[PDB]
Amino acid sequence: ATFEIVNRCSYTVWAAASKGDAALDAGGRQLNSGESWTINVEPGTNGGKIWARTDCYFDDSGSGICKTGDCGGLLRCKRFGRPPTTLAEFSLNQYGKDYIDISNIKGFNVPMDFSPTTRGCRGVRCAADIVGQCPAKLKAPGGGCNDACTVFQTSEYCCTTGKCGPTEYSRFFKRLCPDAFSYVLDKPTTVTCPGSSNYRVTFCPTA
Repeated sequence: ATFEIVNRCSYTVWAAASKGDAALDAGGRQLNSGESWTINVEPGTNGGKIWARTDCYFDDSGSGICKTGDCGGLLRCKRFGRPPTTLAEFSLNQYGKDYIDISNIKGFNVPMDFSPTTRGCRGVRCAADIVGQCPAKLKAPGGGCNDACTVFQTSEYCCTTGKCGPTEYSRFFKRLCPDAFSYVLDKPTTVTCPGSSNYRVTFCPTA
């Protein structure tokens, strides 16, 4: 399956793609403002994620650091990135269907639209200004807006015991972006698409 990753932001981002234990495609690449990078993700990929990273520096071997989303200092991500990171999430060819969603469970750094480019389902979007409206105690000095599990490390925010409810913090994400997961046990906003669909992830989809 192809995912075209498009940076509509006015700033550079470094796209990253991983299923947690491996890169997807090259795993990572710089996208200047306006650039598009098309990756191929193997069918049957379960638990895939794509995200943006900001204010990165990499040396000639592709080692360095990003202020949001850093995946162990690599340009070419093989693991998930350091919060805060708005997440495009997908599981492909799961008993004949694709599942896609956006999640704010690991915080928010960059607005995002995640849409199929092929027929038979709708896209999801979290493009509100969550960084600018971020509650004081969630603001990441590094840039972006942390989820409350990252900041406070409690069973309630992290949903460790599997029994959590919504919180003042999760309700901020859900209000800014009703169509993204705001906490682990949020009512799902996962979209079911045809097996083997193709996709576009757009950073900063709106003005």
